[PDB]
Amino acid sequence: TLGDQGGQGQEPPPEPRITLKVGGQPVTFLVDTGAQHSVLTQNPGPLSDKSAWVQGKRYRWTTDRKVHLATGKVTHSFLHVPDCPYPLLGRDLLTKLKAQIHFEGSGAQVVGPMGQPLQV
Amino acid sequence: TLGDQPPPEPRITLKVGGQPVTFLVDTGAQHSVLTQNPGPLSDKSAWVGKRYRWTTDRKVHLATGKVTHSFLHVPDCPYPLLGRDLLTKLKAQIHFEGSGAQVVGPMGQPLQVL
Ligand SMILES: [K+]
Repeated sequence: TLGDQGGQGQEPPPEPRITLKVGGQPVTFLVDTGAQHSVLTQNPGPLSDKSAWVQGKRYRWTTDRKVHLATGKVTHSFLHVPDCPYPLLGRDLLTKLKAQIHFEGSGAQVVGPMGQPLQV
Repeated sequence: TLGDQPPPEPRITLKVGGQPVTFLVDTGAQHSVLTQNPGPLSDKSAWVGKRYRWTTDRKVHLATGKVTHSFLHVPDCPYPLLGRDLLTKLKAQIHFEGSGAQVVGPMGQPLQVL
């Protein structure tokens, strides 16, 4: 379960972005193909004892979290990186979801492998 | 034109200014970046915690046609980045499979020619 995910309007991710429910709370992520691992920036719930080097310093992985998508749920663990401006959905989750990112001129859409809305 | 020229997936290799450049396709980047011998630089620049110069315009060769684009010259970046500016110009789509990804045009065709 996550704690407070509020205050994102102070540093909103740019598009492509997607809001998902993670551990019971809505989180708006930048969908970031440049990130190997997905990241929560605040109140991430309990942390495992495992950590990763982020190039740079070391941060802990969360335990498994439920990730609510428009039409299904997945389990995923995130790095807790407070020194990041916003939550990132990185390649680990993109590959797991077989997500597609579509650019439009007017911004970007993030959909599932069948074009389904992912965003809650 | 570029002078003498590894990113993780999603990677794409494009001819830019006459030279092949392998880019990370980076939705986290506002601006596209060249890191090495980027050819003539403009007098315009962007803050990124640092200020870097834009290149003058460069022909970018895609399977979908050619486009003109200026890149930020950022040597202190580990690899060239194809950022949201170009992805939007191209109406590109990035499709993930389990172990990788494909970068494709507005109608499903691969963008890379090489
Ligand atoms: K939020």
